[PDB]
Amino acid sequence: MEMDIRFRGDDLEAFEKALKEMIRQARKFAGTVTYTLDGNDLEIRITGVPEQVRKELAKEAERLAKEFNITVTYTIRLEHHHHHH
Repeated sequence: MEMDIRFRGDDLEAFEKALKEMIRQARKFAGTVTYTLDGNDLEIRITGVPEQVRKELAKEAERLAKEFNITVTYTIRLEHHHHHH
């Protein structure tokens, strides 16, 4: 299960601190943190996260967007499979 956390803000420091806090905790988990900064939007794709930690990371993303008053949009990449029955 992957997670795309897109931070969108006004000043660069908002991206810097928010991203660095994500990396800060993410190092404790076996998940690869990737990100792309396109114009004014930082798309952070964390590859390999468990649903229990998904809550903690997603909620701190909210927390970051609150203290920085910036925009945050996170797409949860669900593990899927075209079932038979």
